[PDB]
Amino acid sequence: MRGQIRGLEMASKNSQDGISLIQTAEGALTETHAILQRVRELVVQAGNTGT
Amino acid sequence: MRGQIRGLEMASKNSQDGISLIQTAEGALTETHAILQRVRELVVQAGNTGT
Repeated sequence: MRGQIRGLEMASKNSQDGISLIQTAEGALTETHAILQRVRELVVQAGNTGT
Repeated sequence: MRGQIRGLEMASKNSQDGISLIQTAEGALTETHAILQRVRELVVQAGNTGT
């Protein structure tokens, strides 16, 4: 019992920390995304400016 | 969504600037036109002056 219980608590802890990891990753991807949006803007403008 | 939206705004911007271009062009053509009218006048006069 106490084995499964203690390791369970550590498993939920582990889980919340895994969450935090992927939140960091996805925040980096939020700014990645922001830049790519900006690139798209610059390509639209680029397409008009091509002539 | 935000992709299409931002690029849309830039597309309307692009459009107004294309308008401004063709307005410049057509203003040059307005003065072009003015001169050609003047030439026509000079040809009419030329036709009388031919004799």
